[PDB]
Amino acid sequence: EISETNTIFKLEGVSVLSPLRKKLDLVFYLSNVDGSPVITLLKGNDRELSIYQLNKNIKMASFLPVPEKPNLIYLFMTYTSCEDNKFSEPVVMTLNKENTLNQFKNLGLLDSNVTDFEKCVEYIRKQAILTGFKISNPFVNSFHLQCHRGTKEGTLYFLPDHIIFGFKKPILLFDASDIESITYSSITRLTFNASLVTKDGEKYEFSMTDQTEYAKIDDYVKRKQ
Ligand SMILES: [Cl-]
Repeated sequence: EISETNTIFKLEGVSVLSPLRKKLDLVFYLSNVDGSPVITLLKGNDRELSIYQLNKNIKMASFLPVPEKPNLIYLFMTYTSCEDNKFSEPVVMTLNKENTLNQFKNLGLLDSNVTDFEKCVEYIRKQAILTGFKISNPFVNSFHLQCHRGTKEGTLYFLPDHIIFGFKKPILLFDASDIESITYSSITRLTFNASLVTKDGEKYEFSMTDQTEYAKIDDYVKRKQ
C-alpha cells in the first residue's frame, strides 16, 4: 500500500500530541486503490492514523508557534474521517526544525548548507497544495497568549477564522463567527479574565490573561462581529 514509488513525502520522528502522544512518521502518499493522496502517521510499517480525500476532508491545517520554543513548530489539522462519519477531528504534532532541516538535506530536498527552516515550511505547504489542500502559516494580525482554563494553563491562538485553545485535552476550536459575546472581568492587578459564550450557549472561561492582550482581543472580537 505504501511504497517508495507512490510516497510524495516522509518526515520521520515527528512528536504527535493529539489524538495520542507518540513519536511517528508523517507520510503523504498516493493510494493504490485510486491514486488519491493520503496522509498517514506510521509506527514502523503500522498505521496510527490516516486522512483520506484531502481535497474535501481536511477542514483546517495550520503551522502555529510553540510558545517559548523557537526550536519547535506545531502542525495542527482538523479533518472528517476516511469514512465520512467523524467530524472536525484534531491532530497536533511538533516538528523539531533542526532535525526537519537535516532530514530534508538527507532526502536531497535542500542543499547541504541551508540555514532556513522556512524552506521546509515552503516545501510542506507546496506538498499540501499539490496534494489537494492548503496549510496556513498565519504567523509568518494574528496572535497567541497564555491563560488558564481552571487550574490548567494552555495557549489561546487568535487566528483569521478560528480561535484555538491548545493543546492539552480537550483542545477547543471555535469558528470566529460562533462567538456570541466576550465579557471581561479582573482577578489580579496585572491580569484579566475573558468569559466567552458561543452561539449554542456554551460558556468558556479563560483566566489570568496579561492585560497587555486586552486591546488585541477586544479588537479581534469586534472585527469578527
Ligand atoms: Cl483560521
